[PDB]
Amino acid sequence: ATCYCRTGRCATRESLSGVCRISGRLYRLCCR
Repeated sequence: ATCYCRTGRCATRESLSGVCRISGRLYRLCCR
């Protein structure tokens, strides 16, 4: 799977797969 740590929501073709953590804040991990 190929993934992005996103600032907003996942793209429609991506699925939320986890969270990314940056400086103690959570972001969506979105994968395809």
